[PDB]
Amino acid sequence: GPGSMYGEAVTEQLSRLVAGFVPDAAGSVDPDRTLLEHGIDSINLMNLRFEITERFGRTLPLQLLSESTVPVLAAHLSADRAH
Ligand SMILES: *P(=O)(O)OCC(C)(C)[C@@H](O)C(=O)NCCC(=O)NCCS
Repeated sequence: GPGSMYGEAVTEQLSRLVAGFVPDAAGSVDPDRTLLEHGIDSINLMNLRFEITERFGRTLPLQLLSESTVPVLAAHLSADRAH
């Protein structure tokens, strides 16, 4: 009808989080590359895993985190509604 509500996106919330864990001179994460392509070491993948646990109530293995991109990880987190 005349009223509408757009809502927030999980891909943005994980994107701006992962942009805080890239160890290279990169200023932001590229969505078409993996966390292993950004070169994120196990310590920072475990810090990302803990932040995702606190923010979404979800936990994922380092073997998935290294092989996955930002949209692929966001699709696993977005598998149930929270709003
Ligand atoms: P990364 O997985 O290369 O780990 C580097 C480390 C400095 C944290 C090192 O102490 C280590 O090998 N820890 C064990 C990491 C682990 O068990 N990961 C889960 C399987 S990918």
